[PDB]
Amino acid sequence: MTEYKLVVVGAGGVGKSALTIQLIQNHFVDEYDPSIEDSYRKQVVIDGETCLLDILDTAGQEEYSAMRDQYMRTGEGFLCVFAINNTKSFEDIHQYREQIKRVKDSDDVPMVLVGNKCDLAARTVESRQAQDLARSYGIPYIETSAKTRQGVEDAFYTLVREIRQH
Ligand SMILES: Nc1nc2c(ncn2[C@@H]2O[C@H](COP(=O)(O)OP(=O)(O)NP(=O)(O)O)[C@@H](O)[C@H]2O)c(=O)[nH]1
Ligand SMILES: O=[N+]([O-])c1ccc(NNC(=S)Nc2ccc(F)cc2)c([N+](=O)[O-])c1
Ligand SMILES: [Mg+2]
Repeated sequence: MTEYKLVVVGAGGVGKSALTIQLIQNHFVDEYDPSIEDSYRKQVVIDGETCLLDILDTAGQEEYSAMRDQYMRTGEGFLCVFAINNTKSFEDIHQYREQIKRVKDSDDVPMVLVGNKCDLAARTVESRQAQDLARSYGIPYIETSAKTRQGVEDAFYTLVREIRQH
């Protein structure tokens, strides 16, 4: 078993927290203990190798950059999740990556680009806009929904495959 520190990033209101709990308990965030590190570690078997999946969910808002620089250096990979319905979130995914490359000191880092909010009926950033961006970064692009719960784990599982290969 290996400790996999998956750094979940998005913007603050994309649904990263909701998508996280899904891979943990597979339930919609109804009751939790805030004012602390919303991280959850689960044991799974990926690539024929049982390992731990420590999912760290930082705070999208509030001042705490000092915490970020630490999470990037403590995490083995980063997950970029944004809501297609929110064109603003799509922008954060760009500046967010700039931080990973800096801390990691490399343009090619193990990460994944997931598109939360796929069940909604008001998509602003079509998958094409996200695909052209992810494909340009050399990372995979997956779509999930924290509400309907579609391919939620499929997105996370991608991270493990990224780190393993990178
Ligand atoms: N319809 C839909 N709603 C979502 C999805 N993901 C998150 N939401 C909801 O949209 C709202 C986002 O709230 P926001 O403050 O941005 O997230 P937060 O800071 O974690 N607070 P909360 O835990 O309530 O989300 C919440 O009700 C959240 O549960 C999604 O994929 N689809
Ligand atoms: O940059 N900071 O302000 C800062 C950095 C690190 C730490 N603690 N050290 C660590 S390893 N914290 C930590 C480490 C791993 C996690 F998943 C969550 C938190 C702390 N801290 O207050 O314990 C603060
Ligand atoms: Mg939440």
